[PDB]
Amino acid sequence: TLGALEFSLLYDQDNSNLQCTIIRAKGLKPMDSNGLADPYVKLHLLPGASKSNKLRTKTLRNTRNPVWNETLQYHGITEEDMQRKTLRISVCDEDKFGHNEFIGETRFSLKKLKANQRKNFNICLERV
Ligand SMILES: [Ca+2]
Repeated sequence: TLGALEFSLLYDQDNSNLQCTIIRAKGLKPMDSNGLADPYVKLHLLPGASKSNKLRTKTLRNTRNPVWNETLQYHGITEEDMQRKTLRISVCDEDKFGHNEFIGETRFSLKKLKANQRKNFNICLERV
């Protein structure tokens, strides 16, 4: 009951590129009473040396059912990287100031993704 996240992934093998489209979320749980319903999505490629492995979509305002419809790309991703790394995706609420509140997450093991074949997801969020 934290909500669910819908997104599509595509490994463009020939351009060493992992295209992650974050589509929408449904019934995102409100947590903090002082907090805002201004959600965004945070992509983190693990294990990794930070910064360049960390991507973020825009931020929607006053919504529990956000629709980002935004493609975030990781360049320089090789087959060895698809074998090694895992993609952590987490949904955060941003507050009156600039502080973020963690709602939920999910992890996609990149091993499971086949090359050039798109793969659409719709999975419930978690706290791990
Ligand atoms: Ca808060």
